[PDB]
Amino acid sequence: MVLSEGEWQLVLHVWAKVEADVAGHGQDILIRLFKSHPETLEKFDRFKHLKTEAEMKASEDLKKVGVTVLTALGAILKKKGHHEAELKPLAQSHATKHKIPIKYLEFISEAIIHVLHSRHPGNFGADAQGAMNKALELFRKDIAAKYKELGYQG
Ligand code: HEM
Repeated sequence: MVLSEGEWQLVLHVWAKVEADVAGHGQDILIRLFKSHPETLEKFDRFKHLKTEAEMKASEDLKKVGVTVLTALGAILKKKGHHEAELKPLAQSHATKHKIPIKYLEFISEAIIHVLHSRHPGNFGADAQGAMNKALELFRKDIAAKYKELGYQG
């Protein structure tokens, strides 16, 4: 697929607001994912044991990981579709080391869109959400094709 420049703009405009607080957004998103789809917490051997949301809010590890997840996503979105080189190492460790099915990437995409919608309603109207969804679908489709080359497709 291919986003228009206008769609990239809407995506990079709401992302410039996320970047004013990357650790807080990272926490919100991962907690939104784990509440919604608790099976995904099992993949994180680091803090599979956190039982409640208050425990999650207080885990410094969970917050570091969130910052690492968002910072890498943001670097991919800034490429505007030209992301081949940033995807490779990423598709390799998620497919061979962590074994993250494509479906979990769909779950975290839904968590990102939920948080942006709550935190940034003025910059995240319908067109901006549609553009973000497009940018994340593009990201999943390219990562899925890379999984397949790497022998995982999952
Ligand atoms: C927006 C999508 C995602 C991005 C850009 C992302 C990126 C990253 C990055 C950059 C790291 C650190 C280096 C590496 O291990 O590759 C990481 C580690 C990790 N990611 Fe992903 N990730 C994404 C989705 C997920 C999801 C959905 C899961 C699980 C349901 C997941 C599971 C993990 C795990 C288990 C680690 C290890 C964390 C730690 O213990 O160090 N990731 N991810």
